[PDB]
Amino acid sequence: GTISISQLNKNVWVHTELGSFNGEAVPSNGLVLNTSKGLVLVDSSWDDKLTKELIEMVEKKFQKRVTDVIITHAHADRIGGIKTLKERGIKAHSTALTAELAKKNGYEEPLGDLQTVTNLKFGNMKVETFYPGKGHTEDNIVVWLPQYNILVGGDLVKSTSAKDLGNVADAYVNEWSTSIENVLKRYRNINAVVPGHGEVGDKGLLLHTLDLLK
Ligand SMILES: [Zn+2]
Ligand SMILES: [Zn+2]
Repeated sequence: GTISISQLNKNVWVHTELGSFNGEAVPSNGLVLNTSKGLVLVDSSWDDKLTKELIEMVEKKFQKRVTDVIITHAHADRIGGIKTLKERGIKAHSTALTAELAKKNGYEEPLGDLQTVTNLKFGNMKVETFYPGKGHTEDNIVVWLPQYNILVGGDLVKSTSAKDLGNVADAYVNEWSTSIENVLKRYRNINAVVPGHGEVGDKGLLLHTLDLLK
């Protein structure tokens, strides 16, 4: 199952793609929001091929168009499919910083429309985007669904099983703890936390990430 979707509730699913790296499958997660006005994804996938497959899958499943994607940072698991999005008229939301870094990391440019705290609404689906500070990357954001207390952590947030922070060349490891604390402060009662990779959990993922960073 290279692309899978898993349900959190009626209109919120996790999408998960196995990228192929050195003969290893590597999952990446994002979210699929089924809204009265189309499907909204949080994050694309590793590359255009997978992004196209993801879009195909979700569109067929829900019989709805993907209209918007929120890009959580300017790396491949997240923004790999930006060309696919642009060539489909799928709006690719991001902070200005993510757009700037995208333009630098060799990618087409997302919208740069998100601020530190931004509210979006897609049909009846409310979405908050939050830049908690630097961590995994300078630009990493998280996404929250206030109606459902579901948090999409991206690569800022590690799964329970993770013992390793990943590539930290471009990480702000010291600042990452504070950014996670900012997320823990902001989001008090959380029903689900989606890590960038790995199993969905709850607030314990945030605490576990903090623990890794200690
Ligand atoms: Zn990354
Ligand atoms: Zn990642």
